Amino acid sequence: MEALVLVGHGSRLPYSKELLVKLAEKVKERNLFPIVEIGLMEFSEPTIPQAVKKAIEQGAKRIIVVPVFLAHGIHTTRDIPRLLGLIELEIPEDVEIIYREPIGADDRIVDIIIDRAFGR
Amino acid sequence: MEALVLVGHGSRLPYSKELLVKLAEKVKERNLFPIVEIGLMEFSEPTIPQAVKKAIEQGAKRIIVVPVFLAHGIHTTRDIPRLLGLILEIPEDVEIIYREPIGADDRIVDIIIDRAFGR
Ligand SMILES: O=C(O)CCC1=C(CC(=O)O)c2cc3[nH]c(cc4nc(cc5[nH]c(cc1n2)c(CC(=O)O)c5CCC(=O)O)C(CCC(=O)O)=C4CC(=O)O)c(CC(=O)O)c3CCC(=O)O
Repeated sequence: MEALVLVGHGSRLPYSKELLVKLAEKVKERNLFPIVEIGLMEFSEPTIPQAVKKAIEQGAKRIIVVPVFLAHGIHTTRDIPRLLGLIELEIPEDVEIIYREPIGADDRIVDIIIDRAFGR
Repeated sequence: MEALVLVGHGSRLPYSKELLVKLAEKVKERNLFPIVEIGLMEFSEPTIPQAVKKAIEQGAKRIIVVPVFLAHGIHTTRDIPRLLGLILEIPEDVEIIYREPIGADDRIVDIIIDRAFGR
């Protein structure tokens, strides 16, 4: 019905993908979405288009795309909107992509940062 | 005595710096650190060396450097350790403590779920 697609930067190193995979598995452990997939913008598979099509094939008509990025940048403003076809890959007409906001300066980020500062 | 240095990627766009600024401000509001400074790896000021030097001159000898990055990558494993002189910059008898990134923290899941629902 509805799918969650977590999208991340990707890296020539393996850590960025590992992060998205672990995040997806935890979201799945929460039992909130019928369909959960990940896509990596560059260097690594699944790519963002592959994640969106896999989601569509599993039966999703509304696709929630969450940019797992701390801040807006060209990737969240230009490259990814592009891949998703939101700026001038095929999305069927009965399907809508809903592109969400990045993490930003969430109070919980401050909490994490302070934990890290103390080595926890 | 001890300083907190928040380090971020930087971007040709202003949003990456704005993020670090807001985060530093919120940490400052918590009255946890005597010295709090931000530095940006590229494209923007303060640079990482400038943040560390500011901290040192304000009286810090222990500099907690926290990479405000989601995952390790070449920047957290190579570029930043080198700016910190961990592998332009000359420190002192002072210790830099280079901390860990955010990683797949449960609170990241919480934020992601909020974002999924437009919150
Ligand atoms: O670094 C490499 O050599 C390969 C991977 C890589 C490249 C590709 C390459 O350079 O060949 C890539 C490219 C860059 N990404 C760049 C920027 C961004 N990378 C960003 C992030 C990353 N670039 C990370 C990695 C990459 N960024 C990687 C992964 C890695 O370390 O390999 C990350 C993710 C870091 C994280 O998880 O926070 C971010 C931040 C996203 C956020 O705020 O969450 C930005 C900010 C923006 O989009 O303007 C930019 C800067 C720019 O032109 O604006 C560029 C060109 C300069 C650079 O290598 O740093």
